[PDB]
Amino acid sequence: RANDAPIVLLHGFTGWGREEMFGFKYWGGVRGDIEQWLNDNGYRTYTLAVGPLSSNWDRACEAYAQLVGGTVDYGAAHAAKHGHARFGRTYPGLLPELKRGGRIHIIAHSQGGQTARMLVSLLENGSQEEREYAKAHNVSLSPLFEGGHHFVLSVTTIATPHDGTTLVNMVDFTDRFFDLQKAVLEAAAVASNVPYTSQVYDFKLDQWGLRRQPGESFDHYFERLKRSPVWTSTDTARYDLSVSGAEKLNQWVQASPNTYYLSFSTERTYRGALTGNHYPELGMNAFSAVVCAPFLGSYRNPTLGIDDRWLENDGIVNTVSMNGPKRGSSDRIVPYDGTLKKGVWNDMGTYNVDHLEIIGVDPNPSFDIRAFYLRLAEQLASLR
Amino acid sequence: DAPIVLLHGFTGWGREEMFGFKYWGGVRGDIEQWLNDNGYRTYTLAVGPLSSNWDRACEAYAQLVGGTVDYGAAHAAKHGHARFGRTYPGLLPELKRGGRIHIIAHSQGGQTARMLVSLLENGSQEEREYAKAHNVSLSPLFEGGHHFVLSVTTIATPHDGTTLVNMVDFTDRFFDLQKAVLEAAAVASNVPYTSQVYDFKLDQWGLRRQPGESFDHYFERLKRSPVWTSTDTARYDLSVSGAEKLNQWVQASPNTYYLSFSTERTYRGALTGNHYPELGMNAFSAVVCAPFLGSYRNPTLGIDDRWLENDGIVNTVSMNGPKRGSSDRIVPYDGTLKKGVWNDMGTYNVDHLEIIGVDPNPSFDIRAFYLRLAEQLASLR
Ligand SMILES: [Ca+2]
Ligand SMILES: [Ca+2]
Ligand SMILES: [Zn+2]
Ligand SMILES: [Zn+2]
Repeated sequence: RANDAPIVLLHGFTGWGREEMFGFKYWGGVRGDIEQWLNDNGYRTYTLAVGPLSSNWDRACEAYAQLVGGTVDYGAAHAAKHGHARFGRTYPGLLPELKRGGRIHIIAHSQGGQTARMLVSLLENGSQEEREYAKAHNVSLSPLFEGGHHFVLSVTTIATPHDGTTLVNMVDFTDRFFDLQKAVLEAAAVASNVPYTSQVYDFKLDQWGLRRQPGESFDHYFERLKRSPVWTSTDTARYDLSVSGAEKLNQWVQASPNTYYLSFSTERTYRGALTGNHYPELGMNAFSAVVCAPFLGSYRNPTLGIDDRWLENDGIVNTVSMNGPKRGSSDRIVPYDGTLKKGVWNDMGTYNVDHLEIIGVDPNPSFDIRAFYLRLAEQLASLR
Repeated sequence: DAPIVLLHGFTGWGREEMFGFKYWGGVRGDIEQWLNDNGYRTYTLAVGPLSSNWDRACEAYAQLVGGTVDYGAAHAAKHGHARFGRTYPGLLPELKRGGRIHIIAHSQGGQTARMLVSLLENGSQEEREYAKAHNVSLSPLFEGGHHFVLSVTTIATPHDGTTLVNMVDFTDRFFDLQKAVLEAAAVASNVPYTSQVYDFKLDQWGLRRQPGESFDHYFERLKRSPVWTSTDTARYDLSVSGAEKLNQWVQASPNTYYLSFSTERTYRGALTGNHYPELGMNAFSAVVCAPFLGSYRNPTLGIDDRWLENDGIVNTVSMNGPKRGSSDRIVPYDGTLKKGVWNDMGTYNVDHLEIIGVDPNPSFDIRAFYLRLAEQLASLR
């Protein structure tokens, strides 16, 4: 121990706030509540809750405002390009002292990892698209695009598609993605064919002008979300989750030399005897084992360099993708030797735990979830 | 300030259940949400609807302070169900060490909230003696000298029982009520649901709805089960003679403020004295219950004309405070809340289900009723 910085949890393409999903936690699922375990052991922990289906850009902006307070500013240039509100919601700020000079650790799961890397990237460097635009059109700029804000001491990514996931290429992907979404609903005891009055699981699509209406089931809403810009356009989680889009992301989102990056990879498959294809183990969450993993560990594509190294998977994301960014990237990934190195991806290795088990959404009695996150917190509680 | 704790009666369910249709607010919205947004620390219990006040008190205790539910070795030995129940994390563990709550209970809730105070305050000697005799642990609930309640508020509670239990076709009609309350949340009693929807919380009895089993079919099994056929049921405590037996040992503590809201939705016939439901009474009570409630006499039981004014569910005279087998004192509201007695807050022109929003009533300002009560309860902290 000798940094005191809070931990900040960050979900992926599925995820909600503490008040949401009737208290059923993204971080902990059926195992309990990970934020609470940490706080009770004296690691101060806060939870971010951004647009699950939105782009990493949108989510970083949302994430910044949630962190220091204010209205979400997606950028005038960006807003004009993609045709959506410049301005979002207002947040009181979890840590407004961070302007004056605190520090955070981000712990991020799934696509959260991409959004954490880009939050840090934008914090340090800004965007010269938004800078040039603002002076061109004589409007204001969110401090997020100025640069010189260095306040993230660590990004820890867990089961993140740094190079993408190959699931995106699946033939029925659009439909099966929203079935994943409905599965995670069921996991939380929430049904998709009933008009919940309460918002329950808010997708936070204020920018796009999309909300679930009174008397609208999730099935219906998702059926509308499929035909919408949040599934259709460039500016989406779907896009940044494909192998090509992660590629574009990687090309501009580099590791801050002032941040400690950590990666945890996941696996819940075994190699074939005569092939190299991967197959889901007994105990992989039902939805992934049936719908997703067969494709994930058989899909080969010589054009995109998708060979045997991509087949091992955690039921959702190709395991090789979680090391750190590689495709389109300059960053350096090193195996964990004992001392966590700065400005580089410290590969903490691979765990026999599926995309939903590591967060607790699917059970795994063999995997001690509490010990994994408490072990992590203490690694993070060592310093610069 | 003291947090506020909402407690349902012989029907009720936690916030996640009934697809988010709230027992406390029904069609009118979310009473607990209203109390939090107006800045009253407010929580919601979901104990077993059909279970006895003893059981549901033991559960409420564990939901509050944390732990695994212990029904008492003597109690369990005596009725033939599991001693230990669900393990809860706890809403307000601070109650063991300094804290305080305001209980607001509806319908049978008010029996439960009182039996919860009496147990905290004086324990149970029976369990205490049984523990010496059989080498078993005792729950803190049965020790005595815990006194963290502060206020109990009963809205429409059958403190002297309801006369409805005496109905000839009660078993079948009670569960029809249960399934009308299902229908008010847009839940169907014939749909073979897979989601839990409404957990009757009968672990101790070893009873559970089977997936793909309708409430129709489940409720048939429940009627033939010990949570309907035993002495240890909501049904027996709901009885006039079961309430009396409760009242004989569940006193009012000097250390707590009790508040009673009575409720009426009937008009008196000029000749007979019988009572008939007002227009706009929830259709089910109007048809199925109030005519009986309004006409049922039995002078062995002491069921006078006095008993005929009703809620639709409960007899109005049963609601101001325990009396049959009670020494609890009952004063009508003099402007200032007295301690260790029932403060009778009057009678309101609202159904048993309307008073919690499960059935419409435009002329009833339900949001203003409960906000008002909150202050009254905060005139204390
Ligand atoms: Ca599993
Ligand atoms: Ca009505
Ligand atoms: Zn955008
Ligand atoms: Zn019992």
